Amino acid sequence: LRVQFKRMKAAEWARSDVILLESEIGFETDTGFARAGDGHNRFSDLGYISPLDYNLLTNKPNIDGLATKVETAQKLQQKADKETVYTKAESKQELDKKLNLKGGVMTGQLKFKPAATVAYSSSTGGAVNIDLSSTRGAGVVVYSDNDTSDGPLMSLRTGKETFNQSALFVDYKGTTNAVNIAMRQPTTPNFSSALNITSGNENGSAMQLRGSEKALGTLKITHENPSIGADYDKNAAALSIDIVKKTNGAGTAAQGIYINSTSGTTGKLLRIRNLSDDKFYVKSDGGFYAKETSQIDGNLKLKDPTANDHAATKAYVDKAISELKKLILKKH
Amino acid sequence: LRVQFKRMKAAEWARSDVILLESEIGFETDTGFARAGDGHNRFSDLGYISPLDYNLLTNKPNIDGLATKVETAQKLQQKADKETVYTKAESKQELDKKLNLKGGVMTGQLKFKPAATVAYSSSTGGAVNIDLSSTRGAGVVVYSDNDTSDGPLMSLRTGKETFNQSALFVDYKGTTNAVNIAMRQPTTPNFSSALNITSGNENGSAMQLRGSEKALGTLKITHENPSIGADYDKNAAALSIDIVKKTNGAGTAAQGIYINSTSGTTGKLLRIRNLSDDKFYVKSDGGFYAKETSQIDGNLKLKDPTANDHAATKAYVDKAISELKKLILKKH
Amino acid sequence: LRVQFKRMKAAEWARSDVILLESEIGFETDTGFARAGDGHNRFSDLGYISPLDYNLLTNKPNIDGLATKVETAQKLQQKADKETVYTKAESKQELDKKLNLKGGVMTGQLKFKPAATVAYSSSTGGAVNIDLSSTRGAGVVVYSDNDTSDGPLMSLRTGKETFNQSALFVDYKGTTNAVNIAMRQPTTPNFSSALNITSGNENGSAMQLRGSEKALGTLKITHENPSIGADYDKNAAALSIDIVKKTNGAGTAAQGIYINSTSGTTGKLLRIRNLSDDKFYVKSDGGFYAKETSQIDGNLKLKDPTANDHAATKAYVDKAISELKKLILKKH
Ligand SMILES: O=C1O[C@H]([C@@H](O)CO)C(O)=C1O
Ligand SMILES: O=C1O[C@H]([C@@H](O)CO)C(O)=C1O
Ligand SMILES: O=C1O[C@H]([C@@H](O)CO)C(O)=C1O
Ligand SMILES: O=C1O[C@H]([C@@H](O)CO)C(O)=C1O
Ligand SMILES: O=C1O[C@H]([C@@H](O)CO)C(O)=C1O
Ligand SMILES: O=C1O[C@H]([C@@H](O)CO)C(O)=C1O
Ligand SMILES: O=C1O[C@H]([C@@H](O)CO)C(O)=C1O
Ligand SMILES: O=C1O[C@H]([C@@H](O)CO)C(O)=C1O
Ligand SMILES: O=C1O[C@H]([C@@H](O)CO)C(O)=C1O
Repeated sequence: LRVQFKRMKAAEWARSDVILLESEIGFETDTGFARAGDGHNRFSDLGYISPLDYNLLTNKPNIDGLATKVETAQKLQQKADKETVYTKAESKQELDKKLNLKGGVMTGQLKFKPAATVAYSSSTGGAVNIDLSSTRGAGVVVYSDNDTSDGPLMSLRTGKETFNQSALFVDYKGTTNAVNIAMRQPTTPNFSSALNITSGNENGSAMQLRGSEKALGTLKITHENPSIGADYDKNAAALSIDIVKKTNGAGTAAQGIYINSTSGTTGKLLRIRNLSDDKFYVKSDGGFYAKETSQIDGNLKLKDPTANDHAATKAYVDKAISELKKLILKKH
Repeated sequence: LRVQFKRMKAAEWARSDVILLESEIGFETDTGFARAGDGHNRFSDLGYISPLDYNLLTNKPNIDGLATKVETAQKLQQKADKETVYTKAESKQELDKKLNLKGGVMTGQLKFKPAATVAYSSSTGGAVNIDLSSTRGAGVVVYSDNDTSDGPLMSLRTGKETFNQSALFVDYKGTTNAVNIAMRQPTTPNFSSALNITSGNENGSAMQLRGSEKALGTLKITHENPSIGADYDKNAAALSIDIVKKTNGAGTAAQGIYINSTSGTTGKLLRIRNLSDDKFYVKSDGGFYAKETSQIDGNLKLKDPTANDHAATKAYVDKAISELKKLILKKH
Repeated sequence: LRVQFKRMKAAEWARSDVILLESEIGFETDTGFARAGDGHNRFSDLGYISPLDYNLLTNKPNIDGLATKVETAQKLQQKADKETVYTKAESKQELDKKLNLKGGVMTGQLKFKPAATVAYSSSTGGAVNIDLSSTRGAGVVVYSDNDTSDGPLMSLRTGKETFNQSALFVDYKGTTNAVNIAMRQPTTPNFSSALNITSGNENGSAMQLRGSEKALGTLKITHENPSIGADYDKNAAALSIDIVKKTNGAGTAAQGIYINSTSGTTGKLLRIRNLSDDKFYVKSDGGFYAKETSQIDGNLKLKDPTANDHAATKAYVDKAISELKKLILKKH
């Protein structure tokens, strides 16, 4: 028996008063689908003759192992965005412009403008502190081999007249010179000095100098003749003094050299030697001595003779004479 | 023919001894599903009258293009986590606190504590090396316009008596002064000096000074009168010396000024002029000269006369007399 | 009626000339599937007796909420890769090696090699600028408590003879000494000085010094005896001069001390005192005075007497005599 089932197009079914008997098959001609009547329900309400429940499907895809927008969105949210952040490269890029503690080269300038915790007294302060007590090198090497410059190598300046610290303080202990300035015979000489001092302060010596030499001078000066011409330097001196007036001045009465022992001293106050042998000096009591014949354009006020090698005085002479003339005058 | 098929609830089927003939339809009344008998298999083992194989489904979703947890987990694992890493901002945030080689402003302090490779002799060492041979600016500018300070602008100090380098070494070549200290007439003057030196070392001159001037003094001093009062500075001197004792001392015998030519010299050893004209001097042989009448509170030991303008000596006089008295005595 | 349907294996169906009548069921015996004839289409072209359209499935999975490779790939592309970027740690790791503006410790060296915008005149230049006008601390503290060192604490050097700036310039205003060097009595003394100057320049005083003291010397020297032995320092001097020759020299003619008032001065040019009381001096007109008896190994050229306390001259004496002898000669 070739059995054929009630049938019409889906849309036609979709509007049939036709109640399929229970378990009677009806057929959707334009789709080929079928449905079994429940004895009591319009065709468009019967379900299919076979399941359509995803659960019952063979060859299910693993949907479970697939990532979900949300899951993937949170997992992304923990991770940093390309620009919010610097490539290892831009990091170096910037880093290499910064000086390191271990050392570097400043092509630019290093201004310092200190806040001053305590300003740290005595050698654990100063904007630059340099402790070399465990190192064999220099503290601050500053040099130039330029031909001309517009400024000096180191300059110190204080602008307020109340300022009360030194510009340079040198507290030195060691076996060589505390401070050494050496100028080298130029090919080109100059008219300036190695150390030049200028003080406007009428209330304080431009340079003050104290020492406690056993066998040496507090200030020692040596003039080397710059040439081999013994007669070359006829005009150099070991020490030159000029007492002078204020530009636009009446004059000056300031003294030349002024020596003194406030404390008192047995030494020669002025001792002058040549070829390491005394030639003139002033004894501490103010007597003077000279190896060689002298001259006074002028007169010598002095005490009458007593010794034979004492100079005569008009008085002594006259009196010697006055005596002879008179004593002679057995011519009574 | 309205055909209806064997039928009972699924659960009822699920336990029927009823073997459906091959290709005979049976019907699950509570689900509407059907199944075809294979002539030999309990109903609950027949499959459906139509496929449920995901593969055969129309409107398949692209499951293939969906990301998978694993895939998405590895791809995430290559990407960096928000905090493990610094925002471009925190990067600057930190970076801007670091001094750069091109220059910056140190609001804080810069201690140096050197390790010392070699400690680098002669001008490619020192913790601070400053080469300005190609620049027209200063080396180290240090100034203050504060009114008071607790420390100096630069200080150098060495604490060990064996220390064997200078505190400041100045090797200078150029056309101006190697070192220049200038003090400016204060509104407020002080009692200190421009350059003050103090040495405790009894074995070395506090300041030693050598030069080879052709036509100039090794040490040159000029005293300017600070006022226009010619009689103002009655008490200044070009150079003042005080020879003095140790606080708590017997005395001192240390000399005042001590001059010498160890090598020997034809020059005036002491030459004193006024208005650029000789007034007193000591000849290199130790003869002295004076333009103006002099005085000795005291006596003058000297050699008998020879010239007419030589001073007389008690002896010479007496003998001249002794002669006349005697020669007169044609009074036989 | 047990109805059974046309049937053969799928593969057998798959090649049947058998046209199923419309809505007549045929059965795939090896699969259990069925199909309804459309009256006109070979069996292998009929579809199933029930849908296989993913859309119509109950228990649909949310495919919509699943992430897609592309979506997930772009969202990943915005996020940075682990190594392209530095962990907050490596960031510090590097950062901590860089000196900060607020302060740090340079274990290494800081060379400076300046480019020079303008080289900045007068106190807003120098590779190191240090302004302490608002701080109470030091400018540049450099010290060492090492025993020996190979270099100094600060050194300045200029290599070109045309160089035209100072090495150290000190423009000072304040109430204490501009520059202070102090050496402390060593346990170990040395033979060097506190300040040593050496100039090769025959065209410029090694040290030049100017000041305008009202009541003080431009250069003040004090020699303290280092011991309490009054007779200890028999050989120290306040100032020692040596005029000397060029190593390999004929001699020198350079003078010892050279004093002058170019401007002219009423002061004593040379005044020597002991226990703060004049003992010898040279009057500005070049007359000299001495408190104590003197001596000249030699002769004294001088002007005839006028006063009684003037020294006699051979001439004066002789003439006094020549007169008496002659005047006596009432012996006619
Ligand atoms: O007497 C001198 O002292 C210095 C130097 O030797 C001292 O460290 C020098 O060059 C002289 O001629
Ligand atoms: O005076 C100079 O210094 C160097 C060299 O002589 C250093 O001793 C040089 O070339 C000069 O002209
Ligand atoms: O002998 C010298 O003459 C000049 C100067 O005194 C001219 O007044 C000078 O510097 C000398 O050493
Ligand atoms: O003679 C002097 O030398 C200095 C300065 O001119 C030198 O560079 C100065 O101020 C003087 O009065
Ligand atoms: O002595 C001073 O320095 C400046 C100015 O005079 C600089 O020449 C100033 O105001 C002072 O009181
Ligand atoms: O003429 C002076 O008197 C004092 C001092 O010598 C007092 O002993 C001094 O410094 C002068 O220059
Ligand atoms: O007269 C002196 O000057 C210095 C110091 O007191 C000046 O700031 C010092 O130590 C002396 O003995
Ligand atoms: O000369 C020295 O300096 C210190 C201490 O005396 C400082 O006043 C020390 O231990 C020395 O040997
Ligand atoms: O009295 C002294 O003798 C030596 C020296 O003049 C030897 O020529 C010296 O330095 C002194 O102060």
